[PDB]
Amino acid sequence: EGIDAVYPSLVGTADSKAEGIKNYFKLSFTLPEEQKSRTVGSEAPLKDVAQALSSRARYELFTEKETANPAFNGEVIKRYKELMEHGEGIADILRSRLAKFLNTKDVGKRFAQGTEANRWVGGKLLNIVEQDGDTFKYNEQLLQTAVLAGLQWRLTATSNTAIKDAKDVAAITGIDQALLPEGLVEQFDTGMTLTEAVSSLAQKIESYWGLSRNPNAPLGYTKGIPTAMAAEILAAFVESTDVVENIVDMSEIDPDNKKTIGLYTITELDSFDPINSFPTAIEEAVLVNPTEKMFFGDDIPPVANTQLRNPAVRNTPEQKAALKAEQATEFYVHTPMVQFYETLGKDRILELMGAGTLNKELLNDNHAKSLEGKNRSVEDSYNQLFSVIEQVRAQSEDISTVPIHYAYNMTRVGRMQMLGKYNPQSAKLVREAILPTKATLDLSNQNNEDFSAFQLGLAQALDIKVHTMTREVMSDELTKLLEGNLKPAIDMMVEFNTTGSLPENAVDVLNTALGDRKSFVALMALMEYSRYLVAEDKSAFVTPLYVEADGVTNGPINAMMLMTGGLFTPDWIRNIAKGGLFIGSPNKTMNEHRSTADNNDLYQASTNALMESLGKLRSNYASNMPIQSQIDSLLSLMDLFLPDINLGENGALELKRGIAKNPLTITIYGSGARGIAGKLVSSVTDAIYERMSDVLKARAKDPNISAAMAMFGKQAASEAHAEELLARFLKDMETLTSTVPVKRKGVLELQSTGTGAKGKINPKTYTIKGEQLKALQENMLHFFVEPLRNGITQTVGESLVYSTEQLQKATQIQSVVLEDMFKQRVQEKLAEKAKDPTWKKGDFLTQKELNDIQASLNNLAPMIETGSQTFYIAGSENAEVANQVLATNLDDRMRVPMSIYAPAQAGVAGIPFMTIGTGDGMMMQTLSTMKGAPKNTLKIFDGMNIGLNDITDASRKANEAVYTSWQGNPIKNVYESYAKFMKNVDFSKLSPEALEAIGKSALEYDQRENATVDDIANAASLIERNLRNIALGVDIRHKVLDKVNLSIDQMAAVGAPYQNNGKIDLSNMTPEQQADELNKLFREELEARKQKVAK
DNA sequence: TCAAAAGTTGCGAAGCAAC
Repeated sequence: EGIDAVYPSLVGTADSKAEGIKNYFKLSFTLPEEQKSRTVGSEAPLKDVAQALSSRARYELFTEKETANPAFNGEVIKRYKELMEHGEGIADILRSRLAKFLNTKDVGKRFAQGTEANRWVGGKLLNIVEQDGDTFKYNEQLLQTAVLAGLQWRLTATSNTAIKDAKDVAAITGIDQALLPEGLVEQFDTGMTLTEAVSSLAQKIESYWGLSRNPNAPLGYTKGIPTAMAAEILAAFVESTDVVENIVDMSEIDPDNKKTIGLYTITELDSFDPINSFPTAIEEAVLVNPTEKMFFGDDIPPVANTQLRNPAVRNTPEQKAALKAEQATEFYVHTPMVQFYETLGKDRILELMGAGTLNKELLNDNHAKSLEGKNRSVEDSYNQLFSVIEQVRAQSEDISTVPIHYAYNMTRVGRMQMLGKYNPQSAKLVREAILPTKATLDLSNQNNEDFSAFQLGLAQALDIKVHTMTREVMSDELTKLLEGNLKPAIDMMVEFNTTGSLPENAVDVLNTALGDRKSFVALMALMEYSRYLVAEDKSAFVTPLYVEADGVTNGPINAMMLMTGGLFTPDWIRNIAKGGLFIGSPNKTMNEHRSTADNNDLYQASTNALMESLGKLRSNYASNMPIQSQIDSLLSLMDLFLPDINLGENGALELKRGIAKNPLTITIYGSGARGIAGKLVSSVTDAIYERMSDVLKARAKDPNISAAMAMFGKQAASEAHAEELLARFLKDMETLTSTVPVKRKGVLELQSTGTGAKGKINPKTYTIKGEQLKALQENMLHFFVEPLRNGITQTVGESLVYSTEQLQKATQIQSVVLEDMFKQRVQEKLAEKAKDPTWKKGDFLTQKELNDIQASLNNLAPMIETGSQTFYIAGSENAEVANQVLATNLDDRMRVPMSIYAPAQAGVAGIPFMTIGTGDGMMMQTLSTMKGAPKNTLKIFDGMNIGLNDITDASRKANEAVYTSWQGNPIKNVYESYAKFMKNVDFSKLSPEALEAIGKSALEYDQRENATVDDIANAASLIERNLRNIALGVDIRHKVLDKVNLSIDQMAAVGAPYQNNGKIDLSNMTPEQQADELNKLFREELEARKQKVAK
């Protein structure tokens, strides 16, 4: 009588083994102990809620609160009266759609005679209907509560959607990642797919119903009934033009595939709509514990219990203390920046910091697609920021004294991420209007220690490398700028402060003054400096300007220290000092290192190594004229359209550090050679398309110009020079796209593809795609990426790349077994339910049964524990296991497959998990919970913003967190889990397909052709012993380094290093002598451990 | 390379065939 008394008129009995029609709504949901929604028990939820939104007094009575939100004023109330009236029209559409369903093919007649039409995939919505004479009808309470959830979804769905990159789009369309056409990635980010639109809508409907799931009920009904309602509601929104549905077929570009995907977009509201100032009135009136809201003053967000997108993993007690600390920080609004934005306007913001207005006639088709993509990001963040200001402004008269709190969560890689899409952590436009930092400096004298802190904030914002020069040098360079190029822009800003108006040529003045330093933080620097000039009391200046303590190549430096074994080498000592680890130099900062000792970083060192490898490759084929010409053509082509590569008149090749930035970062994350080659070619093609646009522009100005001058005029001294460069571009393009190199027996041969690029170029429709793109990627892969990888390996060392190889092999093998066992166990269960008279194929399993299968995998160690973090590499949500439809709508459309939480193959994802989680992920967690942790800071990944009053103390603490995180042992954590897996595994019970996959990671090509199960088992145990040796070597290295004096300056902005107070002096020694001293301590530690085992 | 997942529709009432 718990749920059978609330809904007594629903069709069918509530017995799982009855004879007639059974009601699976009452067999799957139970009333909660304490109420969660205020719509349970009402008769007309659409009228009860609409009554509560008609006044301020009624809203407080319904919600049982002393005072409502101050933003709930008269204008918002009127806008909410039209929304409810619009919601009554959506309900009428749903009621009429059902009656049509029951009238076709006599579905209603058959269902009344005993046919179980409520168990079909397309008829699961018959479990919430009631009899009415000779026909059926909806249940008013359940239907109207679903419409209320639909109206709230229509207002906030867009701002909560996720971000899909090129990798995600490839998985949807099925095309290869490296050959994704132009504009396809950004097209899929405008709208939402069917799976993500229905799933997000279904979650809202279930929450508003306020019931609990039954653990012993099938997953096809506890998840299908809410989903069948979501598809019907979305169909009604399309009919009402509130949602636009678009169908895109992939056969127009790739004839091979036949996929046809549909995209949905929500019609947006006006930027001046009063409803944007308080868009969550419905949610807070229905849910006892709302989720979508904004927190002011003493409202502190709650702490989450499970990892983001990972319900099986719980946040450790140490990780929960970090979330609590970061959610207590108060954010404030900077009024002068907000007034500058609205006076400038949205159109002028796009012109300045975006692409401005676009003339599609005078642009290339591929160029114009990219330009439109960059305009959307700036416009979306502008609209989001100013909708927040409207809500903040109603709280009090002074907008700058209203505290703001934000909610965080733990990502699956161990990072702390803000919730939302456009927040201070993610959007750079919003970063300069909402700050947690503040200061009160004394700037009456220019020689004060407070003025030097003020200059450091301005210099860094204006793109000056403040961590490579001393304080006196930085001050000199800033003064040259403030009285040179930047003077006209500062003068305009001074007049704006006193008057409040801007000139008509504001964009021209800022573009001319800033130039290549243009950014959002560069505008704040001009605003703060011009505010200081006009101030009358300079001894108490209050500013929110900040200084960021960025990490110098945080990625590669972390990996080189956490995953290197064996003895010390003089090259490791030299290269590790470029990241900020100094041995034998007390109180040494990075400003002193770069100024006197070495002015190169890891990016510059790798480029120097690449040049050495390139010369070796060139001389290797000194007698191969066809090969030599192919290498020359590739380098000539990249010279024209890339600023980092230049060709001398004598053939000398000079490279800059720009080309080694992206490849070095992604090589650490385990990216293959094919990924780097695809990215490098993409940069070259983008520059080519931009050049074709200039041809169109020059032709319009003068239609009698020559082709060579219209394209290379800006880079040619005379007409003859332009003609020469045009010939090079034509010849190089046809050479690379005709013949490609193929590697076999270890040497390279030239093979003709027969698809050379010939014809006349059209500037409007010029495009490189298909077999022409693949030829370009083959030349770059075998002539530029292979030498590049050799150079990177030399700088980071061969010992580091050996640790990453074993790490990837162990995780891939373990994940393969976990996935195969999971599938093998759900098939045995489904074969037992086949003998159940009351079970129908399609209900799948229950939640209790799914937990039992997962709980049987605990002896294979699916999770890696470091003592303060937990990682689950193999977890995913795939629809392959279920392999059936969950629910459709009444029109036999919008079919949604069933997805469950099941393990999947890892691949190369093992390397990023350990490098990021135990690296900057662990360091930031330490920083928040350590003793005397800094306050009022914004902690971006591998960075931190600090107020001007405590730059010195907070920087020292930041270096101490880095030192603490450098004592971790990621290889030891993997070894402990892999040792337990090899103790309880049984290789003889694996499927033949799984055995082949294991052999691809544990055996060589010539040995895995006809391997047995004993060969695979034996080869897998050798990896276990390889991981044991690496972990022992890393452990000894950290103990030896703790005995000597060190200085840590990884965050190099300010110049405050941390000391490890060792008691062994390694000063006045060369790097060769220091390596000998450390190797002596390595052997003393090793011998002591071995004697302990013997004794 | 890490931070989620991925086609649509007739016929008949599940799952293959057509595009």
